[PDB]
Amino acid sequence: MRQQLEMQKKQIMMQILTPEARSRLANLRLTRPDFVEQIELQLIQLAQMGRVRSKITDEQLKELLKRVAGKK
Repeated sequence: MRQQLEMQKKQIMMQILTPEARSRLANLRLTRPDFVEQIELQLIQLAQMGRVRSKITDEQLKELLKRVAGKK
C-alpha cells in the first residue's frame, strides 16, 4: 500500500524537480502572488503530466521569479 502505488513525484525529480522546488513555491506563496499564479499554471500542468514534462526546479523557478516578478 502506497509508496509503490504509482507515486507521481519522484518521476519529476529525475527530469528537473528538486525537494526545494516544491517547498519553494509553497514558500513563495506568502511572498509574491505573481510568481505562484503564473508558475502554478506551468507547474501544475508540467508535474501532473506523465511523459516528459516535469515541474520547474528551484533554480529555474528563481529565474522564473525575476520573470514573473515585475520591475523594482
